[PDB]
Amino acid sequence: STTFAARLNRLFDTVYPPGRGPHTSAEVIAALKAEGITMSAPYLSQLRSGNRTNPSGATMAALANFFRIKAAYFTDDEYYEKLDKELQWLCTMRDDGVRRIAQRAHGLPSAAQQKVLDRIDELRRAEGID
Amino acid sequence: TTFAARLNRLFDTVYPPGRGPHTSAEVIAALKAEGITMSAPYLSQLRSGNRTNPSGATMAALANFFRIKAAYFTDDEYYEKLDKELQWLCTMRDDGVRRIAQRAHGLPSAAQQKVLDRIDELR
Repeated sequence: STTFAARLNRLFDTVYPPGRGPHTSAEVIAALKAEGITMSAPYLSQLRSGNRTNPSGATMAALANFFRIKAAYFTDDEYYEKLDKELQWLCTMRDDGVRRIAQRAHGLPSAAQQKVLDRIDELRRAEGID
Repeated sequence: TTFAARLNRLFDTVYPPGRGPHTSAEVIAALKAEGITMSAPYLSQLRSGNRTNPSGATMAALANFFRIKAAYFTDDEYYEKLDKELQWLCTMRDDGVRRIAQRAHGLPSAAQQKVLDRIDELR
């Protein structure tokens, strides 16, 4: 469904360590280099801009590997789908508002926390999200 | 407040999505692949408190696998700085935290305020 630049850009935008920001296409190049694999900055770019589509299975393994995710992220929608929800998960942890909310709501009973959820939903109706 | 405790914290807290904590064999293989060589027996002692006081060269190898700074094992401030980050990842497996969290996500800040406002209401 989604393009290969889409899936790749989703990993750059989403997977990266704590206490820091998104990896740069060049820690990548360097990270491959430190394991023999030789990949060109200009190539990695055209890949991520959608000018270079249809890479070989080896290049896709290579990147899927820097990110530590199965290459089947790139070729089966089904697992592209299983993983993307988890991907999406990442972004929400590490979102301030969210951290504050679950912070302040932990230690509320099950009735008053559910009551908290009924209110988020109110607010998602109010803003046109739902 | 040990290198064992701090190393294991990482294993437990820092792993890829839709997956589990890494395994010593992994980190091993992952070092190999970069032309770095470290003994598995060694690594295992290092998590068990059979050896302390690992060489920088080694706190290098590990901190460059976890993709964090080798300052983690050394500086008590960047430790607490960085450790706050892991404990978020934690608090966020906390069940029923995920149910709330994954919704509050789309909401504008003025809207997320209207929530924090309601949680205080519940207290």
